[PDB]
Amino acid sequence: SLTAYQASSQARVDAAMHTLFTAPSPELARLYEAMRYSVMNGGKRVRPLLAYAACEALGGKPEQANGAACAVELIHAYSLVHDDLPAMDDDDLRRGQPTTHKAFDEACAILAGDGLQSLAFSALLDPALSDASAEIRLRMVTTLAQAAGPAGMVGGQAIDLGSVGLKLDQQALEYMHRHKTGALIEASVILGALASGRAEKGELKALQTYAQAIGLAFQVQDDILDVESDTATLPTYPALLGLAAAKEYALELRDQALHALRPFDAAAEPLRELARYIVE
Amino acid sequence: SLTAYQASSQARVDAAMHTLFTAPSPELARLYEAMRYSVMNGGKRVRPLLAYAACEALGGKPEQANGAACAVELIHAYSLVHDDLPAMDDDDLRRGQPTTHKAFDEACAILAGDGLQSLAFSALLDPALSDASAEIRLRMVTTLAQAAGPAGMVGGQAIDLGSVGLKLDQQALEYMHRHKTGALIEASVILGALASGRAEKGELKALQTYAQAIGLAFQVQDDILDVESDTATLPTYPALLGLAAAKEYALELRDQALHALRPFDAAAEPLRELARYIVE
Ligand SMILES: [Mg+2]
Ligand SMILES: [Mg+2]
Ligand SMILES: [Mg+2]
Ligand SMILES: [Mg+2]
Ligand SMILES: [Mg+2]
Repeated sequence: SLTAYQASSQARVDAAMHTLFTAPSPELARLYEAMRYSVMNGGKRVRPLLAYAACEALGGKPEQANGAACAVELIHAYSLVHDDLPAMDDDDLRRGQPTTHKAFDEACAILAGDGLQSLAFSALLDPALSDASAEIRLRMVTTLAQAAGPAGMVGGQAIDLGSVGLKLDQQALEYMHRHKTGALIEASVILGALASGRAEKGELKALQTYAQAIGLAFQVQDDILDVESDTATLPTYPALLGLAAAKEYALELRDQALHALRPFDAAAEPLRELARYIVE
Repeated sequence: SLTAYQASSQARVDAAMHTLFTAPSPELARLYEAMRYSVMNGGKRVRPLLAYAACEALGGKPEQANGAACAVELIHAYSLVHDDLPAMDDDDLRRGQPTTHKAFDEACAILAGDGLQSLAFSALLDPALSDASAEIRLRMVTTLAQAAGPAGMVGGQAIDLGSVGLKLDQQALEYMHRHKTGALIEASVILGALASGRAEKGELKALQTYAQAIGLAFQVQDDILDVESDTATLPTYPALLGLAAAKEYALELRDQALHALRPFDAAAEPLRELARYIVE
């Protein structure tokens, strides 16, 4: 089941990340603690799940993707630490608990995020977290840097900033989302597939399509749930499309993701289950 | 001369970095502009100079180290963008011109720094900026991530934060400096040496020793110059050692750096000139 697969994914990446967060000296203890706080918050580890699942879909042992899984989670975690800062989203809480700058301070949170990004690259190339060839590994870091950087995730965040008080159309909203969250979701599946040592051109293309579709499905579904909650109590896909059409679109995106996985056997079931889960 | 070598180093890295800073879309233009602003400020490019000089000391063509040079400058630049933020150093000016958060805003500066770090890794592995083997290149990214991250430069910044209002001894001050600036100086020489494709174990060790010595020499000399300026107008090495002893120490560090380069021929002259320059 997806519940079982999420639990195994979470346990595996959490255990793998453990070693990364021991300070080499007492002087550095607080920094490493702030990084741990930013990561070890009981997160659902969807990005590790995607990396492990992509690896297994191609016949790899999941631990082959430990470096991939750690890297994408560390990039994700750093992005949230910075996003929560007063200069950005200005959030005092995340999932009910104080954000890193509140539990520590702003300077510490800035540095914790900066350190987490560097650690993500270290994890990708750590021989204990994988065994892929130098060349496969080359591809991995190239992909992560492109996905995480100013043409990917950071670019998405900058688009989000630059769109405050603009009336975006569907194309613009999707473009933003594809950067802000799609890029790192795609990196998760591509890195895990690469980690198997068995990935062919066609399969990577298929996984890219899958990843982009679930990336958008998450965003569309989030908007639908917001409207349904507001209806219950009182630029979005429902505003642009109408709620009925937005609902149809979320199902369409799920179906696009499932269709992209047609070249894979039963070993891809966790990826199929995740796509279904998004709209359940 | 060192003037000539600095000029060539600056020109080469600036030209190499140029391509990196064109936005792939109008939506991303402001982010790329903020990154350019943070880098293209007329900086002296000491870290690129070190990378090129280390490469040439081992018989490489300097352009072999373009990826190394760009990477270390991009990491340096990102570190300053974050350091200038109100939550950190709170500086409105850098080298006489408005800092990135002042010319743009804080959110943009946070993201520009985040994007610059990702770009540093991209530059390291860009086939247009070097031609080293996948394996040499593996070593390069490993080294950069260790130097830049929470056990290196970011660690140094965290030590600096955690030392506010402490009376540090010489050992503690040096430990901080070795992290805050020494790590990236060492990465500059090691990455450039690796880029030559000709680096042997003993030569890398020698360059590490050179790098640590000039890293400290810069810090000691800075403190001496601060005291001499204060004397002229009105935890530091002069306070801990006495000014006379601090002066002797700066010369000692220069001599340690020069001694470390004894295994190299005339091709290492720019590294020797830089060591002499620090105390002139
Ligand atoms: Mg928020
Ligand atoms: Mg090979
Ligand atoms: Mg939304
Ligand atoms: Mg300052
Ligand atoms: Mg000083």
